[PDB]
Amino acid sequence: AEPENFLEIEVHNPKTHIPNGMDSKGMFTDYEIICRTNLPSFHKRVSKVRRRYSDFEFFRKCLIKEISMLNHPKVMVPHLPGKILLSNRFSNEVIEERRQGLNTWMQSVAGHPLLQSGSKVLVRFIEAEKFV
Repeated sequence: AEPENFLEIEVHNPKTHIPNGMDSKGMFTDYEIICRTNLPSFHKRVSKVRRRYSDFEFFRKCLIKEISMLNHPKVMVPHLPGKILLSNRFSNEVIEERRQGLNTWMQSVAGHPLLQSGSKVLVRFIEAEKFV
């Protein structure tokens, strides 16, 4: 075991799911989050999950609420990038911009010492097959 705590995380592998049937789920895109860590708050070393941009939005709301409960009225969570949309949500432009933005955002959030030690939502967002 590594003597020091560590958390590696990346958001990549964006995928737009094309419907094949007239009754299949509506077209949508999600991103893969890959994380490796030895933090005591986590339950396994490697986690690989997929998340829609809306999952990140829900996560931010949940995280901000948990932080206030953890009594950290000064900790601030950055804006989620790529919220505004003036281009087709399924264009490579938008998806790549979201991928890059989400990657940077996730490393910033998951990299915060206080969230690493006391945030339960952070762990669930990274580990659960389905966030909800």
